Amino acid sequence: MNHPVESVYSALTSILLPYMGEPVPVQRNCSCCGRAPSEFDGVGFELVNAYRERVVHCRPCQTFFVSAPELMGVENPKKPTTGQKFGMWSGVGAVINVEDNSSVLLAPQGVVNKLPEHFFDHVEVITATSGQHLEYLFNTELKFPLIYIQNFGVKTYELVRSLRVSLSADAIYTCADQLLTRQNEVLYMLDLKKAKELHQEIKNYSKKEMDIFIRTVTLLAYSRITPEAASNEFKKNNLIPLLLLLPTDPHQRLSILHLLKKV
DNA sequence: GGAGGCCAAGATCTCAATTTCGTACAAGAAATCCTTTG
Ligand SMILES: [Zn+2]
Repeated sequence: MNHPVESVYSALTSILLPYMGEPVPVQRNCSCCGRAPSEFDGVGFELVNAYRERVVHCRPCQTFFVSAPELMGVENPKKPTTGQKFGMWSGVGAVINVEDNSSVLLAPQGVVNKLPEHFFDHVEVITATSGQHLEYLFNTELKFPLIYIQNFGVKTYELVRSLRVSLSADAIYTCADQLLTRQNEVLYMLDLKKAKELHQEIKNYSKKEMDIFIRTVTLLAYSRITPEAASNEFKKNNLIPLLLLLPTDPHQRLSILHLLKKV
């Protein structure tokens, strides 16, 4: 019940409620999310994947493998009878407001074209490419707690095991279909608050000074310029407060810079 | 007739550019020095 996949299912993937059929009583944990059957009420959906493996998917997890062409359009014309699947979308993200239980889908223009009219009635979709997810997140007033999926991808198991509720703008957890180990959440953690304050205070600096700051910090985070050189560049360009507002972590620096150069 | 395998197709996009070690030293003894000188 109170797990990350359940919220995204209720808010976003409940649109294909008609297109699964009834569950089946199961006696083994859902291989996709991995949690225990005790929170499935003893029911589950059996399935066999493209690799011929018997896998049990619970109610909110099985929705990532449902074929609903009459709702989700056709994903590949070579196979008309299998429409877009939530677990197979690559480049498509979403933002799910758990407390409101609503969802907004960030799909590129191609996917939006492939989606039928009936899809938009249940889920509001805004055309945005993979790089434009950050633009929507920055510009639009997010409502927390929320689940921000960045790349539905094709590795549905890793996607569901990477879902994490973003309790506030200080730490928005991106779910990019890559298994969110404790080693790599720095690459999937976005601090919209720090990026927002840095963007607010960057207005005081020239465009040339901006380019200089971004390039210097990027090179430093990639160890392509010595720290003394970067310090000289910051001091000569009066970029000290900007560095003071940057995280010490170089990967977070790169992430927030990537966000900055998108907005 | 079902059940393995081989292939094609699926959304657009991520940023960064590198150049050559260290310089000069030398103690009290069996030794062979020796063999003297002759
Ligand atoms: Zn599950």
